[PDB]
Amino acid sequence: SGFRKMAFPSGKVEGCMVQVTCGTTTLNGLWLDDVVYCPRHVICTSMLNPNYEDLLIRKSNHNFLVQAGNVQLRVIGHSMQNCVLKLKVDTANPKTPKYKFVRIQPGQTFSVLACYNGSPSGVYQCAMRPNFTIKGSFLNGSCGSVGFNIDYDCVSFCYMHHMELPTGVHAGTDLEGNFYGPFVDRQTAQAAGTDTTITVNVLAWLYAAVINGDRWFLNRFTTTLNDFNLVAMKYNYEPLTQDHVDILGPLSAQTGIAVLDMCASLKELLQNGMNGRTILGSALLEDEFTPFDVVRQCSGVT
Amino acid sequence: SGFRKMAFPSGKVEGCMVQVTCGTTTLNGLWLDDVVYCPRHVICTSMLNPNYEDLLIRKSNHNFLVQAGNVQLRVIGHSMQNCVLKLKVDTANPKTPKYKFVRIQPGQTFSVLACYNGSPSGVYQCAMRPNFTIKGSFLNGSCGSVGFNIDYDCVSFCYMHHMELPTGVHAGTDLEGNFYGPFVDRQTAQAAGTDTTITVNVLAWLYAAVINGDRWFLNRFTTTLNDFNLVAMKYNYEPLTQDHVDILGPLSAQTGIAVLDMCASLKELLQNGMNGRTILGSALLEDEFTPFDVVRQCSGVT
Ligand SMILES: *C(=O)c1ccc2[nH]ccc2c1
Ligand SMILES: *C(=O)c1ccc2[nH]ccc2c1
Repeated sequence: SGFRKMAFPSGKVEGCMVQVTCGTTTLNGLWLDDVVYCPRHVICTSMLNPNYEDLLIRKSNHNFLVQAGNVQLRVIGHSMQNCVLKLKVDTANPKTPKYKFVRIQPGQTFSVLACYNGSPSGVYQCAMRPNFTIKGSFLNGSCGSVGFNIDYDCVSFCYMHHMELPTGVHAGTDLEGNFYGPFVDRQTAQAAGTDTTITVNVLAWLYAAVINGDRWFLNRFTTTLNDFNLVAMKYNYEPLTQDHVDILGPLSAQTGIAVLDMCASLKELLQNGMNGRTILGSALLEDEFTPFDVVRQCSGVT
Repeated sequence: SGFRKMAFPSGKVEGCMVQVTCGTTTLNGLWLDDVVYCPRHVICTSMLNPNYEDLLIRKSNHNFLVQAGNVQLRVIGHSMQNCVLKLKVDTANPKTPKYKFVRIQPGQTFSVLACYNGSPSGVYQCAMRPNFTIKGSFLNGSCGSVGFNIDYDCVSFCYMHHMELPTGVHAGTDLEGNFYGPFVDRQTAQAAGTDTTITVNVLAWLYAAVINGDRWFLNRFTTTLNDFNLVAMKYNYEPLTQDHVDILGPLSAQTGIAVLDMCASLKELLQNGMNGRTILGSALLEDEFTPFDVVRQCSGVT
């Protein structure tokens, strides 16, 4: 029993975190096999409209100081891939896990290993919001921290941290260096666009709550998908699709509550609020747990 | 910016997790140097009033199967220490970190590495509640999962998981095998006692919110410690002491808001509610972040 924001164990990623320094800029890099990946912003200096192709042509291998704990790694090649740099080093990381570089969808979750000066500091769960930002926790020095999921000892890296936007939310790239969302690694007035609530995730979390014994929000009503989606639009929730209904199939069967029956509960919660009650220790409707997250953590017993 | 429930990186603990099997019971153990620590419940069978001294006298070393990944560890000694067992093995764990066994106080937080069959599954933050339970997330097979904090590469182990109580909350021991709270490792009608809210933690989290730009709950008023404590009693909050005020000193100085000024905000929130607003993404007053947790995660800039 219980339900927590639960990250994947971070050990496989900790053994890949290094420090990259170019001039007076220090940030984090990811060392896999004989390559270190880091944000190309490490080659910036005193910001408005940098030409990174020029900045990189002017660098030499010896300009990049890479430190893995107390060992310096000799850089033997450098190249740019979109908004990341690839620093080839003379030593393969003996701790490299099985890994993949995946790009995630908005509404999916991942674990973040926040690092500073190449040293891991903390681990937490994040979701990619519909507007392609993440609500992270990052301070100065966090550039190059990574996001990931783990499946049967394979690490799927999905996020490298770059910047903080004016509202305090965060933006970054996949490990191919392509930004999530309409953001750029330079100084502009860019801001997060309007966001929405991830409906399928809210429904998954109501299922988690039922599995854990919170039932007060259930009711005898069932709604249609079309009628529910009319309510979702009013409250800035994303539309629910039949694929979403299908994905919720296992949790629906385990609790015996049809997906469209739970939707009638969600409509009532949106229209009435909670009237002073809580669900899984929260007084708001939580949207940062996917159906997979609920299945991973919650009992399987039907 | 940002504020998340952030665990310590779990790698140093993952390398210590093993599987202990005695008969048809399997659970987790912690392998440090040449000793494996696990709940003594592993020697139970088909529960009401076990005499563990008798159960252990009837065991031999060969009855305990210890597996570290795909390597079996040969047990060469066994002994009981309160509610844990100490299984001496013929091999020191080459991955043992610097460590200490500490016992924590109610109101303090730690990270939990949830494990199953000796394999780590997830990591999350927990607080020891005033009634000595934890609100964890654990399924069958989780016995022997551990709680810990990390400080300059030293792991302070503070919790080993034993059981789930009827309300779904959890109880366990320190690594000396002494239970937190009035609980026992046998079948009884034991239940969690009445709980309270951890006032100093709520104040720390309001400071986190100020540091992160949420200011709507601030006001021009200051209260006395005695008058605040009258309000705390009414709302089932713990009393605030001068030591608590002192501990909040650094956060008070960083934000420029005196502790007793913030207390006037907390009184108003308790008496009026939030009127539809949120603080750090929550619609309730959060009490599972200590002042140390806030300092660890939040900007230091005054
Ligand atoms: C770190 O990767 C970083 C710092 C500041 C920035 N501004 C635009 C992109 C970045 C990246
Ligand atoms: C596991 O350590 C465990 C399972 C069930 C129990 N009942 C009382 C104590 C325990 C411990």
